Amino acid sequence: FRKMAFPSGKVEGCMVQVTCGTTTLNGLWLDDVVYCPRHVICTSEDMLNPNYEDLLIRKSNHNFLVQAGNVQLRVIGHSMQNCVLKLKVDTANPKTPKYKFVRIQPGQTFSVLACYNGSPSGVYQCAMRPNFTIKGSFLNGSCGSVGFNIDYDCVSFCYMHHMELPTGVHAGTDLEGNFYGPFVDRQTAQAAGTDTTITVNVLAWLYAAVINGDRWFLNRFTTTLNDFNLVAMKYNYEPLTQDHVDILGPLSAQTGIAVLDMCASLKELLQNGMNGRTILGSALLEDEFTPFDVVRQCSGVTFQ
Amino acid sequence: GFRKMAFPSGKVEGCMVQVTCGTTTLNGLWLDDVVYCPRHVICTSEDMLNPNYEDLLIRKSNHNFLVQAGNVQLRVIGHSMQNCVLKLKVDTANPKTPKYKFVRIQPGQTFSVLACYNGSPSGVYQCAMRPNFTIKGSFLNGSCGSVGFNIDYDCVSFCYMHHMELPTGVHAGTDLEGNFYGPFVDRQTAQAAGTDTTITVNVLAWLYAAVINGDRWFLNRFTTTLNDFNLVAMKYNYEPLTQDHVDILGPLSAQTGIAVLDMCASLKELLQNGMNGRTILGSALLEDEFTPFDVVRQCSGVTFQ
Ligand SMILES: *[C@H](O)[C@H](C[C@@H]1CCNC1=O)NC(=O)[C@H](CC(C)C)NC(=O)OCc1ccccc1
Ligand SMILES: *[C@H](O)[C@H](C[C@@H]1CCNC1=O)NC(=O)[C@H](CC(C)C)NC(=O)OCc1ccccc1
Repeated sequence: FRKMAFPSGKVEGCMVQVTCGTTTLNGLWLDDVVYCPRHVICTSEDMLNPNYEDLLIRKSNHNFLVQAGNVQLRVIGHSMQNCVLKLKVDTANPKTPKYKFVRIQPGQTFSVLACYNGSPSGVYQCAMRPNFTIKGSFLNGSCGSVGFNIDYDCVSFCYMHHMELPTGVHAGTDLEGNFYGPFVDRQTAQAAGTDTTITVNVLAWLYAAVINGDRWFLNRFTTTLNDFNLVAMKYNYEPLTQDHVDILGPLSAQTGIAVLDMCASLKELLQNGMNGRTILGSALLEDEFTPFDVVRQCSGVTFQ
Repeated sequence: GFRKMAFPSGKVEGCMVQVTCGTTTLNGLWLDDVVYCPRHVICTSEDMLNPNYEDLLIRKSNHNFLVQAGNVQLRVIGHSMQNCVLKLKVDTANPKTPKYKFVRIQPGQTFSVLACYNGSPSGVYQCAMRPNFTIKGSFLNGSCGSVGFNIDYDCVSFCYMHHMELPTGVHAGTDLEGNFYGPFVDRQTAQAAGTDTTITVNVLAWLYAAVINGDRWFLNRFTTTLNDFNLVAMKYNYEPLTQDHVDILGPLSAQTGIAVLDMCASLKELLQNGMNGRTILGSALLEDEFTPFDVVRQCSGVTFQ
């Protein structure tokens, strides 16, 4: 079972660079709008506590350099929405895919197209942690790189990159510019909350193990959802929501193992450990595969 | 903790097509006016058990090949076989053909795979060519003709085309000249690989990545000679470390201030003592599928912990 990213071509065709002065970051070009982090308008001095409303009133369309490679796109309008800048340009991107902007929950996975100077560098899969941070590679110049999922022909953009926290983890916004988590776009030390294990994804991975015939951990017990949630919290596992129970439905149906029976199996693994045994060849419980990821990787779903 | 990163797949996505012969469907790679695909597309279920490919191919005409680029049929106007790959000349040039090369990769090197089904891209992930010439991929029925590649500037270097799954669940395939990596054959028979070994230079690169990310518990004050390291490495079915490998670890050694032979002494202790339930970069196992180049790409401008 490997992390698999979505094919990145539909997103590569949307990446541009945005420059104010000597500050360059990435933007997302959809139709005739370029979306990017608003801190492109900040200088070194502005960054500790920028007054973004005051910095933006001093900017005109002609102050923004938007480039698709070396090709300039003329800016014909600008506005700020939360922590994102929207630059209207005079050219509709002919590579614009069918798309949506979505706000994801903790535990949801997405692909990141890491970009520098508007040029795609790499693609990887990551998970939104319960503390609203992501673990992955973002270097200087990576801001405005996006996270996404693809369903059939349609790109759901869920993340735009803004900052690195002291622990080396990353924080950003949805494409409406609202941060995930209690973070703000200013050059100040900010701490993430204590992270927890993504319970719904551990359950998905136990279902994946059962599908592949690795089922030694199936016990003969059940639990209520409330009793499970109170025990899970003692082991720094996220409580399950009704939505989590429902998204496990397909794997529960495929395996014939009721969700609350799998919860009872996980509770015994937390209380007793694995006693030297492995699951899918791992001594560690994996929490960055969603129920969708398990079905996707076992069933060979494509996109176009 | 430290993630595998694939190359952006768009330049390859624009080359993927579907190839069908009778009821056998797989993927092809469309470059200029040629579609490259695994030759076993010409086999029925029965043929795949023990195929005489020259005999099976002479019984085929251009019209027996259905090539589809999405909805659009590409007319086949010529065919030839090069080792285990079929080359279908079509009457249309692919406008999305990138600058490209065909390369044969060395064991220990990494590449990105674009897994495809019915000519449609499904997923992208990083693989290493193992010393036993298998890859640990994710490939289902219909995945054959999926390719592996690296990208340098604008240029796609295609190194792998997918053909089969071994009984152990690992994967085997060819270069784009149709020559298998490893002692495998394109027949529906159970095939074992040679006993695999661990890619030593890649483990060392990953331990450097761990140190750069502040994960340092495994460092020690032993050093070793290269020869004495290699004696222990070989005992544990690790590949020998060459002076060329020591040289390519130079930049990571400079970044961390840990001499390559000091990192070798750390790895020797990990092999002899195990990890004792501890993790490195959140892994319970020593990872050998990042090259020094792969690590340098992610660690370049990182501030030392
Ligand atoms: C945007 O490209 C950049 C991304 C950071 C830089 C290093 N890795 C990243 O993920 N964001 C910032 O520089 C950001 C700007 C503020 C106005 C939000 N500040 C930030 O992340 O500060 C922490 C930091 C900066 C530079 C190097 C290491 C950490
Ligand atoms: C091409 O789409 C397909 C890919 C396989 C299917 C499952 N996962 C994969 O990677 N290749 C084959 O089906 C291949 C065709 C031969 C004519 C090369 N057969 C195959 O891999 O068989 C392996 C095997 C045969 C007999 C016993 C045990 C394993």
